[PDB]
Amino acid sequence: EPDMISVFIGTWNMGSVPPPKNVTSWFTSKGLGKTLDVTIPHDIYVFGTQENSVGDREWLDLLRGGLKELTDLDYRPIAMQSLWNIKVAVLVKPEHENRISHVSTSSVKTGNKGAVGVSFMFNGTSFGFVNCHLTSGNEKTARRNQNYLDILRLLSLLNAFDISLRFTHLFWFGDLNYRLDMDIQEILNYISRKEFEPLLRVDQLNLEREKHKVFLRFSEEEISFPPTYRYERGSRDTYAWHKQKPTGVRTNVPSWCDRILWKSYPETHIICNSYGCTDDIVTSDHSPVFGTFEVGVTS
Ligand SMILES: [Cl-]
Repeated sequence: EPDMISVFIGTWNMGSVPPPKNVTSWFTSKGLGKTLDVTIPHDIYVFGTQENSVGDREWLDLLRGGLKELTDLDYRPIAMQSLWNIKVAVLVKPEHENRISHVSTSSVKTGNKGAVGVSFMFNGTSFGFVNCHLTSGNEKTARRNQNYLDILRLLSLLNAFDISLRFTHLFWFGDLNYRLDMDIQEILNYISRKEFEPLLRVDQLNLEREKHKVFLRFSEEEISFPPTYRYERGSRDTYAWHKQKPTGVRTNVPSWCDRILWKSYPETHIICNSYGCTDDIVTSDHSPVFGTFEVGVTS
């Protein structure tokens, strides 16, 4: 009977290391951006991650018990898919168990990079969740754009007919790994002034969307939080933008690598309540990103 449902899409690049004891902020959209700083539990939790070194059943344990400590409800996993260290998981309120149908998972390798995806039906309405890791490196904007198109065609979630038209609501999140077309100096000035707008005019992802090359007719909430990459581990005061190392020196300008985009159909409405990132979770050089939405469901 529920006309509306709240969905949580969380994306985090764990950075080849396990998570910490506490990850409440992430779950509850606490931190910076369009944030939620009662704590009422979401109808569905959907977790995407990119360099998650925790085992697949181990990892899903943490999610289940992290939600139990928070909500006091046994969220039950509907589906889960892994592709090396790229992993996604879809959990749901016990009561909503017998509304999920036609659940499907799939993966696509574009080494080590690609997409992991789940789709399913909630009553009448259909959903799609793609989680991905794309080609890294400031100048590799063409290869990412390829990655998208390959994931858009090759992902198996009516399948041998269309692509990003299959689902009522398609969310697409993860480490899209798109950078800023700017020199470190300005980037850092604009970050210290908390003036992200001039940097977003120049963000690669936005530039390719604006050139109608990738993510056609996709929507994204307006970013008002600092670039999620690349931090120094152990705090969030310091971008790790030019460390020297025996494995080479790497010149990474801070970027909004981590993103949540969606595409719905008309007359089927969906508002976005939260879209931000943490500031307390400091085990990875990425900061985890969250996004919460209210979504229309029918019989
Ligand atoms: Cl890499």
